[PDB]
Amino acid sequence: SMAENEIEEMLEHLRRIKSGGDLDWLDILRIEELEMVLRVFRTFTKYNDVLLPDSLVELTKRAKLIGEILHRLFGRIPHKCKTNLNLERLESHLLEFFQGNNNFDLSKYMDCLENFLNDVLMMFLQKDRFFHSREQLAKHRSIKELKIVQKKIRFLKYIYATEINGYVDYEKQECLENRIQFMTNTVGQYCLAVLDYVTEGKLPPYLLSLIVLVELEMKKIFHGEVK
Repeated sequence: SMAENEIEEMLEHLRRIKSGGDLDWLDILRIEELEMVLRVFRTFTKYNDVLLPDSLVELTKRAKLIGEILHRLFGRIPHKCKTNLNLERLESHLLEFFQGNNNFDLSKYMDCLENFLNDVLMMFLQKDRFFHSREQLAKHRSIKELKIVQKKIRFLKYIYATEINGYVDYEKQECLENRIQFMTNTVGQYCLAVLDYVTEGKLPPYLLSLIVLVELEMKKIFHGEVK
């Protein structure tokens, strides 16, 4: 819960800087982009304990990615206020946090999926001021799929609510847990790619298939009751 404190206090500082003080519209637009970045990374730090890759050599390049992202991001803040704020301290804290690596918290995984879908949607439906060739409807198919995936997650969180909250009474369903963990990791790296993309990224996910497979496994395992 360390990086969450620093993120929330940087958000409060940015709120104070916005609430009162002469700053050009453009400067507070950069500030808004920065606090969006910070909310994304806040979700990441909140649910990083469940983002478990299999080979930490993948963690090597994930840390590389997060590092160069965080460094490219701390570039367009006004030199006016970037001196006044401890951004480099926050960056160091976050880099240190993101190299930290039989009960399954299946409420945390659904919450991570919900939060990450909300974040990907929020970052998509922000930047589409930068409009491009009218084949951009591809994006709108993507959005559509996401809006279904998102909704489907809510569906899965309603029907199996008592089974989710209280999954510790049930035993290991390696199929279900492996599918959920794979989708969680996929959504994490997807949110990271979207954050890089919406922010002049140096460098398709097939999430509906995964959420459908999770839904079917859940129906199989949770409707095999006496109810």
